[PDB]
Amino acid sequence: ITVKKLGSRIGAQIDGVRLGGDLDPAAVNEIRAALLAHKVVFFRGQHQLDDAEQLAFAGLLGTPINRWHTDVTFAANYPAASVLRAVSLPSYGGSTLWANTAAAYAELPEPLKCLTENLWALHTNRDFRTEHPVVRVHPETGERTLLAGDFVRSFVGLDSHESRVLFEVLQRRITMPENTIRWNWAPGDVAIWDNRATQHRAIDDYDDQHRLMHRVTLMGDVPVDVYGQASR
Amino acid sequence: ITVKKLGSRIGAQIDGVRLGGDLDPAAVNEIRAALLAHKVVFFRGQHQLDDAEQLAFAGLLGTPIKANRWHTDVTFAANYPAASVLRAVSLPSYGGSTLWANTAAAYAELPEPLKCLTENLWALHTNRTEHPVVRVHPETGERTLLAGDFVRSFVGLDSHESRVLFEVLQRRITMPENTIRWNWAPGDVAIWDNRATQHRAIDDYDDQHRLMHRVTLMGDVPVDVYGQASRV
Amino acid sequence: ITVKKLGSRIGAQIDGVRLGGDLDPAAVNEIRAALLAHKVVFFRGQHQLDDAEQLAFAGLLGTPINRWHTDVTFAANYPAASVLRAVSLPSYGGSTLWANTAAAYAELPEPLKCLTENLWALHTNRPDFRTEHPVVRVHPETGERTLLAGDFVRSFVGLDSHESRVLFEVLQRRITMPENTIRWNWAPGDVAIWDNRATQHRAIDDYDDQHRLMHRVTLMGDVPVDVYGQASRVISGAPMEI
Amino acid sequence: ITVKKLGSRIGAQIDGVRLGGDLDPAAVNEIRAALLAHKVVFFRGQHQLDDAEQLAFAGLLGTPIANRWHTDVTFAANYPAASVLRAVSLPSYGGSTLWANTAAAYAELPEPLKCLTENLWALHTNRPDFRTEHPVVRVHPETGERTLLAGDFVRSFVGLDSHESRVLFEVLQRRITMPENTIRWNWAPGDVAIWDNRATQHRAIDDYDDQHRLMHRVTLMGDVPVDVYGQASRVIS
Ligand SMILES: O=C(O)CNC(=O)C(=O)O
Ligand SMILES: O=C(O)CNC(=O)C(=O)O
Ligand SMILES: O=C(O)CNC(=O)C(=O)O
Ligand SMILES: O=C(O)CNC(=O)C(=O)O
Ligand code: NI
Ligand code: NI
Ligand code: NI
Ligand code: NI
Repeated sequence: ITVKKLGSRIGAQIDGVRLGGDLDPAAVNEIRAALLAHKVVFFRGQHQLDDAEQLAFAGLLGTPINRWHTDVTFAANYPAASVLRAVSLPSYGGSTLWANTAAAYAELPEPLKCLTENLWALHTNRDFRTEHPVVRVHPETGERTLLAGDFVRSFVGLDSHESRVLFEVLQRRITMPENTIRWNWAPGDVAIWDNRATQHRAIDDYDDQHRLMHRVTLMGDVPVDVYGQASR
Repeated sequence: ITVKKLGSRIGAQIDGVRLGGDLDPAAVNEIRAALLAHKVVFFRGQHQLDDAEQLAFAGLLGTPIKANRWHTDVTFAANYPAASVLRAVSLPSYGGSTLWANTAAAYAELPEPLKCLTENLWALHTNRTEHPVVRVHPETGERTLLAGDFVRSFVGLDSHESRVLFEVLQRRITMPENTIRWNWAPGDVAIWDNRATQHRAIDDYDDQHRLMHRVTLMGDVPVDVYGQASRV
Repeated sequence: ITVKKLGSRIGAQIDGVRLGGDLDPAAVNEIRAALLAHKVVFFRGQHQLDDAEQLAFAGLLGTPINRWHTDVTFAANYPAASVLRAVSLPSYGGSTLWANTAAAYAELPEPLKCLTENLWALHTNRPDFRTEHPVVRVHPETGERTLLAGDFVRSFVGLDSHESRVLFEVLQRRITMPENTIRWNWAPGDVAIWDNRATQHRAIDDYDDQHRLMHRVTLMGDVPVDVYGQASRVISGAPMEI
Repeated sequence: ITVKKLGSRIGAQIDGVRLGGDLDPAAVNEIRAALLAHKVVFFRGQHQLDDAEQLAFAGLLGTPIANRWHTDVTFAANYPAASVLRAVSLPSYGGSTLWANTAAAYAELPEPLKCLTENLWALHTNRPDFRTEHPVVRVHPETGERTLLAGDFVRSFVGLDSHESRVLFEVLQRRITMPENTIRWNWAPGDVAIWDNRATQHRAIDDYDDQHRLMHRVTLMGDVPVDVYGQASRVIS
């Protein structure tokens, strides 16, 4: 099971793997290890995956159930990761972006660290309304990762202007091209992204063409800040 | 001799042509027509090209005259170049992709208030030349935005206003739906209409050396909607 | 009769005028003249002026009905002017700010004029008033073009949240710039009258939790029109009456 | 000596004292106690002040050495502590001056913004090429209060890029210069303002057209700022 690097801070393709229920435990752990490090991983030539087969593979990794976002952060226990498969693609366009929120935190100056560490945001669908920290400690890897995205409505104890301004400041660093991967989809492609340490965005640049994408989301946990305080 | 669409607002790939001086006038008309329409065009497997053959080809288009920040080339100069012919000589093992943006579509998709603004707005480009923010393209006749990283300020506006407005325009230009991100492979050639485009390198390949052979053409002096030339 | 200027772009004090309901017609014109030119005018030592007398005086100018704002712009026919009298003031602080929106427009770069002339804003209270106003309205009397924004603004039509707030703050910065504002320190028995169709105003909460009371009388206004001559659109709620 | 308050966060007027070099220690201690507390203090009815008499009174406070919000000469490391400004020739109208309380500004920062500012450093320049790196928060030598340090001289913040510098700068300046945290003095003849430059910003207002305006100032010697952790400012040039 080889793992080719795609970008400096994010992205890695994986070859010599046939996804499915019949997978070797050691093979699954290497995928899990590659996922945590590279934040998003890709598998090409997976034309054997139907809905039932993709569900089986997701069962090994975890537990099954446009604008820059982390999936369903308005919820308290937002999902850990997702497995997305291309089934029907447009003849042009329809790529997807991913950002590394772990490297986003790491490359902050110390003042912006002090800021984000003690800053809390209100995530909502704009009626679920969760209060998340802007920096969560990743339970598995132990990395500190920024938590924001389009669901963010405001920051706690902070006015509209300051919330809006700081939000875009943080988003500017997260989405900065050097910290992102843009995947050109093809038939039989499968993406897996760690939702605890990523942000993603669909690109609506295929006009009025159809584009079906069968996703399988895994079960998530409640974030905690550097001090160890849960969301509310 | 076909040309296929890559994105809704930008990007095309021209397959079925060997780039060189031998190409007939009809072939150049296909390339030019695609280039003006699609703003950036790409060729695949141009292994025959070197420096001499590429320079000979570039001469058919016009007269041959870090970059990790959204820019139009040499806009600090008055008669900045029309288009460029960039070729992959040697690439990194991973990353080293390039972004493109359609500044013609950007203008066309402006609300009328912002059209009012940009048509009448002027920017100071430097590393000192006053360009208009909207210029009329001398072939297609399309109004296209002219900004980028070389802009220090806007004429009539102060530091705050200049920046705040500058961000607003660049947010629309560099919007992902208005961009193509090329993954360079050996023997790839990209040609972009520097008049009607904006581009950006991505330093997502650590300390790996990336050599790119560019041939930039002769360009004309901008004029705004009123036909006013760029002062110096 | 005397009209002392306070600032370059806004503000004027008017002495030798006892405000009342039996004021001379020519004296009302002198006041109205200054109010149009100086946008806000001030009167001192008006101890006799009670509530009953204030309403009578207000009836001469027109028809009787904290963050930078123009009063009740969530409504379509928002007031033309107001008459604020000081009845109870704190021991310190509690001043009020005014901004000249006619001069604000006048001193826009041509690009920002181009923008604002064609720009429209949604004003709302959150009762459920929602009104689309032109950002630049033509003043009926003076014929001057004046910026119409303020706290009641919610979004600009056609633009997204980021652009709206960005451009909103750019305009508000020019409107509320110190060189374009007056700051009145209230003394007992003072009166302020402002042209609401060519001003924004702001209370300053810099007197802690203290008592501050001032009775107001608001004059009925008209529905704004842009430079093209297009009336403001009403989404929800009715116009103001009486 | 009576000392009336002007605003809740800033400003105070002091009556019952004629400014001069022959003031009793007790009197000057009250004037300073007022200055420290209220940031800026005003002395009306001082039509008798000569330049020499102004310099005399200034010598009791310390050692004798523009239409944008600034702290005087923050491009220098040991920038002035306070100044005593006097009106000599005023316009027919306008010409007021603004003052902000940068001590109260810091205090009212949410916990996140304290984190930011406490660890943030700025480059102050004169655009002579005095270039200094100050902390965005300094501990005041006398009061012990933490005050925001910025103004027009700030070229950028250390660690942050151009966009982030400007954005965050403007966020701070908005909080500092918020009307609730400001005092706007209407200059009358024979008025004297005294502001604590270590705990304030100020701004001239060009709202007197092109009229003649003359102001005579006596600035006092100040110390080098030190952040919460206790690190002095660095002279780059
Ligand atoms: O790739 C895409 O189209 C984006 N997918 C998602 O946002 C998602 O699965 O939540
Ligand atoms: O392709 C790249 O890396 C960017 N090229 C340029 O900015 C250029 O040729 O001017
Ligand atoms: O003067 C003040 O304190 C503010 N008054 C108003 O906003 C008003 O009357 O609408
Ligand atoms: O009083 C003014 O207009 C401004 N004064 C100063 O900026 C100063 O004394 O440093
Ligand atoms: Ni998603
Ligand atoms: Ni370039
Ligand atoms: Ni009001
Ligand atoms: Ni000064």
